[PDB]
Amino acid sequence: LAPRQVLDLEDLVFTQGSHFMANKRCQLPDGSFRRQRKGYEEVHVPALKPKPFGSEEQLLPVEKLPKYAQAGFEGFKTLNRIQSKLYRAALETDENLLLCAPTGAGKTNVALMCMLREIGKHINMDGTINVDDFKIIYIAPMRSLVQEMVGSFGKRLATYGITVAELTGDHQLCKEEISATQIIVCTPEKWDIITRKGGERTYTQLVRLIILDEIHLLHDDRGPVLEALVARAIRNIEMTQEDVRLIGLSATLPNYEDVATFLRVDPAKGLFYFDNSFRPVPLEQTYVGITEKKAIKRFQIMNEIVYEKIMEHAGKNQVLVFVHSRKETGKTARAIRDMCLEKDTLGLFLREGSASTEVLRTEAEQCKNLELKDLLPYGFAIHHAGMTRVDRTLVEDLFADKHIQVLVSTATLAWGVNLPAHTVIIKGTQVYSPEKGRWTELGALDILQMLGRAGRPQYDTKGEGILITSHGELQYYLSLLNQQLPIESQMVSKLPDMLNAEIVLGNVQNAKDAVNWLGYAYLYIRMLRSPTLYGISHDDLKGDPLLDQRRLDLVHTAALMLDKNNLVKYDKKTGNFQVTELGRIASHYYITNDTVQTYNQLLKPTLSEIELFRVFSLSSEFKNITVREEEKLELQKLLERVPIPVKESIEEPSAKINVLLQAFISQLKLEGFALMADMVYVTQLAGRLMRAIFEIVLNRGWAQLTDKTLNLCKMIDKRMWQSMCPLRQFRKLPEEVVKKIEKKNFPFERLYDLNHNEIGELIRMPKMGKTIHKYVHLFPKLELSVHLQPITRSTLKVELTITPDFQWDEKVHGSSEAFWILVEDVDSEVILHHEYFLLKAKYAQDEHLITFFVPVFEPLPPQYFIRVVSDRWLSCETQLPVSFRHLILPEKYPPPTELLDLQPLPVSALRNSAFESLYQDKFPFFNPIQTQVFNTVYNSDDNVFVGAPTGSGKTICAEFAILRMLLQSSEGRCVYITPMEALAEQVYMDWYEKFQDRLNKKVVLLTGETSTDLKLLGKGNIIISTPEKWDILSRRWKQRKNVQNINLFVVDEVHLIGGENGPVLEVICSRMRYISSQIERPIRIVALSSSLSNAKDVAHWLGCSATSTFNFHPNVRPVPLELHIQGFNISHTQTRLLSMAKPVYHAITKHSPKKPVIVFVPSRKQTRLTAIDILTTCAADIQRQRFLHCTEKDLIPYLEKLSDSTLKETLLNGVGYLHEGLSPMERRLVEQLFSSGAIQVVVASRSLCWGMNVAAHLVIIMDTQYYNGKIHAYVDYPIYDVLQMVGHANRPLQDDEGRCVIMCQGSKKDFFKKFLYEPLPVESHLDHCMHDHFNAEIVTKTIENKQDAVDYLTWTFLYRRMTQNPNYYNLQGISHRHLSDHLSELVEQTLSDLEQSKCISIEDEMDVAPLNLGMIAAYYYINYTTIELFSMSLNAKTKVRGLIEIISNAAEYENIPIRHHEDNLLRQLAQKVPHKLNNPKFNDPHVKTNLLLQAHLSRMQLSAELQSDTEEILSKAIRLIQACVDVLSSNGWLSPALAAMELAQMVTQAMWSKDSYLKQLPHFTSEHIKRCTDKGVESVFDIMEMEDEERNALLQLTDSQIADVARFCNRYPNIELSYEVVDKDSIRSGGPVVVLVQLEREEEVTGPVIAPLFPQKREEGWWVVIGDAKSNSLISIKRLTLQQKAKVKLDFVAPATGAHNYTLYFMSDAYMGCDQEYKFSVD
Ligand SMILES: Nc1ncnc2c1ncn2[C@@H]1O[C@H](COP(=O)(O)OP(=O)(O)OP(=O)(O)O)[C@@H](O)[C@H]1O
Ligand SMILES: Nc1ncnc2c1ncn2[C@@H]1O[C@H](COP(=O)(O)OP(=O)(O)O)[C@@H](O)[C@H]1O
Ligand SMILES: Nc1ccc(S(N)(=O)=O)cc1
Ligand SMILES: [Mg+2]
Repeated sequence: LAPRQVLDLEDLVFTQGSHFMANKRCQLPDGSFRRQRKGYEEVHVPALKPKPFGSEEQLLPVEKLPKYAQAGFEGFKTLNRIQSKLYRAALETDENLLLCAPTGAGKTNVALMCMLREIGKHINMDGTINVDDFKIIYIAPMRSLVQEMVGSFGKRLATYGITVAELTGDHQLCKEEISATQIIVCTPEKWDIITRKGGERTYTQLVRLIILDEIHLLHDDRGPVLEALVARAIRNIEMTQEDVRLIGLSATLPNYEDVATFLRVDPAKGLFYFDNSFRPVPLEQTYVGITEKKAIKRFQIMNEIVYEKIMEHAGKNQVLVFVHSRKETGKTARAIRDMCLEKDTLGLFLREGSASTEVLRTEAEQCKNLELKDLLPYGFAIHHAGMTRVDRTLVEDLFADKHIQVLVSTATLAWGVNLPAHTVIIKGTQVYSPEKGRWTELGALDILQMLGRAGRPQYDTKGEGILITSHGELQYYLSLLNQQLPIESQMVSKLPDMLNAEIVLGNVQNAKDAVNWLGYAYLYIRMLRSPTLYGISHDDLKGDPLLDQRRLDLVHTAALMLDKNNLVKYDKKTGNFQVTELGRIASHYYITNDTVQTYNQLLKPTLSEIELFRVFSLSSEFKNITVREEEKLELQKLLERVPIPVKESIEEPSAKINVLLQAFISQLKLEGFALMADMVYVTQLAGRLMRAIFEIVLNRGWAQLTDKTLNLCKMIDKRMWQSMCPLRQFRKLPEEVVKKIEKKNFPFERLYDLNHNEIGELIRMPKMGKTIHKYVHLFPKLELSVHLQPITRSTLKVELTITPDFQWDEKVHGSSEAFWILVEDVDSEVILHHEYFLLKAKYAQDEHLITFFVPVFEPLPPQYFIRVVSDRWLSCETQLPVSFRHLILPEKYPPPTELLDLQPLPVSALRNSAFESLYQDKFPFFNPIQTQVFNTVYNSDDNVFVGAPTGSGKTICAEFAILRMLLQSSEGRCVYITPMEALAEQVYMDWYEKFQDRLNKKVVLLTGETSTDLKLLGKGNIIISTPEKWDILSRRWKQRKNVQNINLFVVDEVHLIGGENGPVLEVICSRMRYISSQIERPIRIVALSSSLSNAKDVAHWLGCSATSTFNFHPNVRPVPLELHIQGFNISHTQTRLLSMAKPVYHAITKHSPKKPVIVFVPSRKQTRLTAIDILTTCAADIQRQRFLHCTEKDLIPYLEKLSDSTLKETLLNGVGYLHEGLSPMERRLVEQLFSSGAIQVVVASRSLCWGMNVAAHLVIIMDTQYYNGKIHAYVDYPIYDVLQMVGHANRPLQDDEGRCVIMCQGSKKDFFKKFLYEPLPVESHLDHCMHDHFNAEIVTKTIENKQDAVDYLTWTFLYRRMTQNPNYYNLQGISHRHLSDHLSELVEQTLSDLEQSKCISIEDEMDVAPLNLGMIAAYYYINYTTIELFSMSLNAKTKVRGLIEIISNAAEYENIPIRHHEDNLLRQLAQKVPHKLNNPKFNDPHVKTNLLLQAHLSRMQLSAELQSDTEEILSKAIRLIQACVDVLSSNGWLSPALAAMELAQMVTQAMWSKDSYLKQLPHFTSEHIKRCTDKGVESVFDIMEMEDEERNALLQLTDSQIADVARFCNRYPNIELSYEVVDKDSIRSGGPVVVLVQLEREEEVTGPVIAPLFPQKREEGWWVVIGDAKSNSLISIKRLTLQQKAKVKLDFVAPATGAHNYTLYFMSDAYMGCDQEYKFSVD
């Protein structure tokens, strides 16, 4: 890299700040005349005549202006002279503009027209405007001007339904008032703070137009912030490639074109410059400089000059005087009034208009305080911001209405309000500047503004500007006000802070990045056009025209500064930057680097509040504050009144600052001017600086100093010491009241126990007694509850339940309340864990559960402490000791099985050549894991456990066991179970083409349906299944032989046993252990797993011996892993995500710049977005297509088969993505391209980490939480899901290593740092899912009594772990006795619950038996509570409406997710469905399924994920409906039962109860029905009996339409029924009555049931039913499948005597309207 040079930075800089002039000479216009007065020199320049109207230079009227821009212009008939040249520029082009004009010329309306244009392209046809589509930024230099603008602009655009809102000050992470607004108005340094925050593209993404008002501020010491701002923005336009319009508004000053360059303005098309001949009113300006320095006489001289100047106006004229003190307005107004009453008493009577009128108006307003009463009767008045109230806005009135004759006012009036005067006289021009620590000349920006108020636009002809100042070196002002003071760049002054900001953002990563950034600065353009002025020689410039040396030297110098102060780690060699937490905080809280060093140096855990106050005063933003003599006395008084001792700071500036702050909190009235100005300064800085110290110390875990610092933050905010009364924080509560309660030695906590009457009776003030009670209960108060379960001997899982215990009030609490959860050691010295909890208003009084892990150490202490502290409220916290007194730590886990460094095992150890073949073509030798394992699995016929990290090759370890089975047995059968369906389908693909193609042995994959699955188990050598599918088969293992005689049983990913749905896995694996040892032909168990801590427990459970148990440590992983965990201390997920964007790219380029990359993101929407970001970042880096490793031409043939539109675009750029909205085809395509090498990067959603057969070199996990709409919260990725993600970063054949970067919220970092490197512990949750499996065992009669239930548990993993980690399973005791006790108390509850729910019967306490409800739940695999609710909610008159409600309330649909902002989506659907729901809470999955079910019936296409959810719903719908039939028929109800069967078919075909049966046929629309309704065809029976020529002539056909419908009626069941009553003649009461039903189809043709709008491929089902229609009674029932010919018998019992009238029913569960009816009689 290039050599660098350390720079004398202080030399290169412009020391004079805004006052600096590289102006040299100064030419005056034609009026030159100088009128000396010995004591002071006078200089005049005359008003300018107005330039001539050019050829076709007319003034455009609003009439001609576009009809949509008319609004916001009532109050205007025509356009200004300036505004005419710019109408095309502003409203007809999107070109960047730079406008220069006299202040007052009307540049603002030009900015307004530009706004209108951006609004112009959001007109939305009928709907008036697209308010939520865009945003405009208006950057103004003064807070007073901003509020002025929000006012004016707010009126204009109110007719557009558009909102413009203020946003400047101390707004840290602003509220949703910025998300609602469309025009943001603010100051530079505000906007800078916002766009530094890392999460910024949420405020700025929508921003289409930003406006820089008074951009000459560039010249000021605030100048850099503008440069920083614009450089930052411009660079972003390049990155996102989203065009943003820049508009500059400046005053007529030199260098304007350099500024236009800076703004990327086209000199030909966007530069508009208007010299001072374009003023609103022509200006007669007068400048006077006091020659002599007699300072007392100075005021006397100065006040004499104002005197005579005012006199030359009197009766008809109006004067404005500007001075520079809140109190100087009063002095001056009275000083002149007395002056002109003792110096020849020149008439104030000469002032009051007429001879004595309007004097009564000025007297009728005289009843107002603040020395205004004294001036108003006369001709004088005053205006200042400082504490002036409504009077301020009334002096404004009378001046504007021309009653007030002489107004002297502070500068803020020039910005705050548009009231101009005929003549303006600026007095003195000196200002006390706190940060400079002295008196200096005021800003060039301020002078211009106020002196631009000379002459009222509609009532004046000439304006008179008088400028009184020092003669000494202030011809500078002539330069300013006559187009001659040049605009320079002040960047060097603020370089290292400005650099640091970008570094923290990720915008610059190295000196090179930096040096490029500098090129965006106005600094760069000036150094070019004026190199000598900036210390560059003419010779350097010609040799280095792009200033590559200087910009690197500049950067290098500032880099060393940030390094010295530890804001940034920088090495001179590579030139790379690393960001530190110190520099991160620095940038975020806007504090200079030198301060951060001081804090880093002085802070320490044991800091006292005394030393704390000391430290704050060493802040470098105070480095200029001195202690003046004229204020030493008053400081001494303050020091004696303030509470915190100030050591030996004595009369140093440190002491001054320290007590100034204390005085502020004590609310001490101050007296000394300047001393007040100083106080204001350190107080506004005090929030940030403290909050910064808080974060520094929070992060280091310093418990005590964290508490001190947060409290100090709150004292400054709430202006009260910590000892005072919490009630003071209520600002609407009489301050004498609070003083009364304070002086009582009374503890605040005791106020909660008193009522309004007792309160007053103790304050001795019975009036306020009731309103205090109101406030006490408004005060934030939380209850904390804790639950503990130890994980290892080093970490415990803590479940904190916070519960709000107060009344909410949006005018007191706002929309939320922030807290900090702090968990600390016994000594309360260390913060062990911490996180930020946010109580949103909507969910106040709602339960909040917070989970997290904490470290524990060898000899445990009694307790830890959880403290929950308000972020804003003083004396507002809640503490909770977490006792360890009864804590039993789990047993020490055994070491990992050692990795023997055996020499690698070649494929030749496998003998069989048909075997070796499917391996030899792949890899040369076996990894150290497979070699070590081999011997035991391929040679032995016994049980074995393998525990290695994912990516280690355990799959083929399992395959070893399978080869042996095929070797040892001809048609042997092995069962293989993976916990995930997407994994099941992955192995089946691998194994089918491995075992049925290569080895010619049938390989099968189980499905939902029982009958067809039974068949597959039969013909299969290799069986593949998820645990749930295998459970419903093996549940009846007695009745099924094929389950019993299986040779081999492989369990993969057995660590998932500790996850959700872990129970079912554990139950089946135990069922195999039970069976195997119960038939004496031992089944071989082979279990594969991630590295376990407690593998001994698993092996002993599954029959493995220690030796044949292979649990390796994660470091054993064949491809070594490089893990990096990157925390983000950002709580708001959307923000966290957005600020992870740049770090994702930067990670690719660092860790895997060439090799492939997978990025996981939490959602489908994120998947598309992150991809697009990577592209745009890439193209901005000038790379464009560095992730495409083929040519675009090569891809076209594949991308032709894509319809997504956008991954077509992204893949073309080398980046793909994956979610579940993509077609299975679209997925396969993308994966293929990735494995091939064509694309380097795919972004996949978290859900697809299980369904991906793709490996990268680098895996990036972007955030680790997903939103769960049910509990309105974000929840963590299961560790299982993350272990998997990381496994994707291994490619054994191509990389020397795998790399993983996890990006997570900071509160999560420490958790990942343990459970990724170390082995994993696992527990059972069988006990929390114990009912359904017991209920099934009692049905199968494996559990015949209570003892058998205890015996059954002895085969489970649960049984092993209860002894090893008792507190996890809440075994309050320890071992041996408590164990038998707890087992028996567990079986007791479950049987009780099952008995109470009608599922089982308990007889003699010991014995159990299945009941009806229990039989139906075991059969259909339905949770027992579902059928409890089914039998509880189904009556005699339930119809298909109530049936849907009941079925959707199934416990099965509980797990249906509610995603972010679907509550708005579901709310819409509800007001669009046939059957309305009452009180339907839209975070309830049941409410969701209910609507999603109607939408499916109503053939509605909707959101992608909703159709995707509908699929998971329908997938369980059938078994649920069938269950309902069973219950209604078990209860003898006729009506509901039949309607329930209708539901079964109408679900399958997706149609309603009275929808035309014509909808069963493909391609038919709702209009095709009425062209058959009128025609005479309203049935499917009709279209089958009419000839073919007449059939296709009916409606519109195609060749492929005829093909689909033909095959439809080749499977539409043809029905005919014959029946006889056996012994029809001889039948009596109480005797059996047999009805023999004959069934046969004539189709002969059969096949898969066609129901296009149904995700499952289901089979035909039929119910034959007998009932009494008259009395609503179901008499007999039988379900079957046709098989072409069938004989169904079903008998019942006869009534007392006579003959009855019955009905015979024949219903389908699949097709609509095949149903037959028959009336018959017996006896
Ligand atoms: N001896 C070997 N040499 C090189 N590559 C191998 C070897 N054995 C397996 N592989 C490959 O390594 C990849 C990872 O192996 P595998 O899928 O078995 O991981 P695992 O450790 O079993 O965990 P999981 O199966 O849960 O991902 C597979 O794609 C496989 O093809
Ligand atoms: N077409 C117009 N008709 C009447 N008044 C105008 C017109 N254009 C601008 N003005 C007035 O000129 C005054 C000063 O102009 P402003 O828009 O504040 O820009 P600037 O002061 O930055 O030049 C404003 O009070 C505004 O009302
Ligand atoms: N300021 C801050 C925000 C969030 C977090 S954390 N640890 O909850 O993510 C810490 C500090
Ligand atoms: Mg595996």
